Amino acid sequence: VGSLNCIVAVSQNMGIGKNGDLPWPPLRNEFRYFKRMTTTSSVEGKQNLVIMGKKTWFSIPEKNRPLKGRINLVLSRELKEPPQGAHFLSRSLDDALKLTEQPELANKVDMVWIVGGSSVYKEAMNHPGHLKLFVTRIMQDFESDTFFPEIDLEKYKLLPEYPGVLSDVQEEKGIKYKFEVYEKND
Ligand SMILES: NC(=O)C1=CN([C@@H]2O[C@H](COP(=O)(O)OP(=O)(O)OC[C@H]3O[C@@H](n4cnc5c(N)ncnc54)[C@@H](OP(=O)(O)O)[C@@H]3O)[C@@H](O)[C@H]2O)C=CC1
Ligand SMILES: Nc1nc(N)c2cc(CNc3cc(Cl)ccc3Cl)cnc2n1
Repeated sequence: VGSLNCIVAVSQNMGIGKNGDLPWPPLRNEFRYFKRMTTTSSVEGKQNLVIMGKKTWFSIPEKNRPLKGRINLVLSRELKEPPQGAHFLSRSLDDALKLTEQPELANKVDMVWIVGGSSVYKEAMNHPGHLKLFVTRIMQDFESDTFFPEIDLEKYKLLPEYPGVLSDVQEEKGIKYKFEVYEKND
């Protein structure tokens, strides 16, 4: 199995969600970036795995579910089987990560992408090990009810460049944003 990664878009006030929707209006090229990054597998004959909480799964329009080209795993201790259209269900992140080492998945998964929400990010980010954060910085405040956890810059280094990631300021719908990559290894 390849790298472990979080990817998020987050406003200045650390906001990632409001009422099961994004706090800002649709940013089309930001969506394209999310798709490109989670879908592109560096290893032939493999797909990337996406891991997400139950509320993140249901936040995705039904037509966009499952995230296509990727293996879709949902985290839930209430659900007794994967949601309609999902591929796998786990009861914890450790369980999810453990499953990728099983007969069924060992050979099939390239990179793993944690794509939400708050508590799954939090746990991933404070788990020892080699981890990257792909963070799109939406450079305005937006009313939110769900937030990205604190990024501890003593551990997470902001990378000065990354292949495939634009370094300059982007702008869609009057909303400025920029792509960042962080890395820890501990
Ligand atoms: N801006 C961005 O990049 C992103 C924004 N979002 C947004 O955030 C919101 C959804 O996020 P959030 O509310 O944080 O919810 P989550 O997607 O994390 O879902 C939380 C639920 O998933 C289960 N769960 C979460 N973590 C675990 C775990 N470790 N083990 C087992 N089950 C777990 C739940 O189910 P149960 O009660 O069934 O056990 C728990 O109640 C929406 O607004 C969405 O639009 C989401 C991703 C990215
Ligand atoms: N950078 C970044 N990181 C994430 N985790 C994101 C996650 C989402 C999830 N939402 C969503 C997904 C699909 Cl495919 C279609 C419609 C919606 Cl609303 C949206 N944008 C994201 N951007």
